[PDB]
Amino acid sequence: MKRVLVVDDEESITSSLSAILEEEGYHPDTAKTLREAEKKIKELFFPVIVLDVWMPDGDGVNFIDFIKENSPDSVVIVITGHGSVDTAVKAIKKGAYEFLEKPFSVERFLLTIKHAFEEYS
Repeated sequence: MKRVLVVDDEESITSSLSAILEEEGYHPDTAKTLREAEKKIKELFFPVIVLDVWMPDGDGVNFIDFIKENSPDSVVIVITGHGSVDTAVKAIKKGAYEFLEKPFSVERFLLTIKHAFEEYS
């Protein structure tokens, strides 16, 4: 009964994520943008949402609301390895679960995930 959502503008799955979720035994769904995610989030009650910020063209801060708009009980970790610390604060202080300080492996994201589902058993 574990399912998480991954949003990123590069490759199908997020590097280091697949192997991870595969070790934990979750049901992760990866998107390709904010439009692709919104759709997947406009129907699928994704418990945990993880947005990336590779090199898209649809912003992200403004999206943090959409997630809480139709998913106030879900989670929003939002992790990436390309941007700036000023991006974290520009999302975590809007309804997220704090920027995961451990990109290119999302190993720490793994530990947080558990707690992320705590809000939805």
